[PDB]
Amino acid sequence: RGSHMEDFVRQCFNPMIVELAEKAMKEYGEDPKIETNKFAAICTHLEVCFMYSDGGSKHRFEIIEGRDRIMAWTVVNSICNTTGVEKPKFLPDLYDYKENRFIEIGVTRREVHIYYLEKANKSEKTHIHIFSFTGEEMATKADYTLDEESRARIKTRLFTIRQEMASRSLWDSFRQSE
Ligand SMILES: O=C1CCCN1CC[C@H](C[C@@H](C[C@@H](CCN1CCCC1=O)N1CCCC1=O)N1CCCC1=O)N1C=CCC1=O
Ligand SMILES: O=C(NCCS(=O)(=O)c1ccccc1)c1nc([C@@H]2CCCN2C(=O)c2c(Cl)cncc2Cl)[nH]c(=O)c1O
Ligand SMILES: [Mn+2]
Ligand SMILES: [Mn+2]
Repeated sequence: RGSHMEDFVRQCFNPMIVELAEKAMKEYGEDPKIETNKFAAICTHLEVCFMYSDGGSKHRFEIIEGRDRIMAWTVVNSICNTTGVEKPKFLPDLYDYKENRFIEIGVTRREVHIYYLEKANKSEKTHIHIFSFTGEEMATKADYTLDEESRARIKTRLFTIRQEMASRSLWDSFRQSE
């Protein structure tokens, strides 16, 4: 059963993002051919995590998202046992070597405030940064980490994904899926 959303994902995101999203869904026991909206969301989150890590200086961020669970956790302990930060309960997405904190990246299609709150309850010390498909963002203590231009490019890319879906009439199904 092959959907339009699946072919759009593979044409919209680069093959390394796609393959990484596929590996993650197989690990949760989910199928990219069926839960195709979640497939698209995971790719999007992945690309945002990678654009974010590219926004700073050369080796400012450690990328924790996109690894297998065991290795991601191994890099968390090394960071913790080197910096003195406490171990998060849940796997974060990045580590900021400059500000010395873990970052949880969020990408939501609903209002930014609602999603921020839910993500907080699911780690007090981990910094949180949410991006919307409409162009909004909210970060912990109003500290947005990156400069304006790096965040702006992420928001542009998110709004382009939104248009590409709507042009194909997959947006509304994608928006009401979350
Ligand atoms: O430069 C570009 C333009 C678009 C594609 N691309 C590759 C560079 C990175 C991905 C990552 C990929 C990679 C880094 C290289 N490694 C190390 C482990 C195995 C592997 O693939 N991963 C995968 C998950 C953990 C991690 O860091 N990056 C960031 C560093 C260079 C690179 O390829 N990136 C940044 C923009 C989107 C994107 O994919
Ligand atoms: O890393 C993550 N999960 C594994 C580590 S965790 O400790 O289980 C973990 C669990 C929740 C939050 C953070 C870490 C992670 N998960 C989510 C959501 C909720 C859980 C399932 N889920 C997804 O399948 C998903 C989605 Cl909806 C969008 N984009 C990527 C992914 Cl994976 N949202 C993220 O923002 C994210 O970073
Ligand atoms: Mn993650
Ligand atoms: Mn995340």
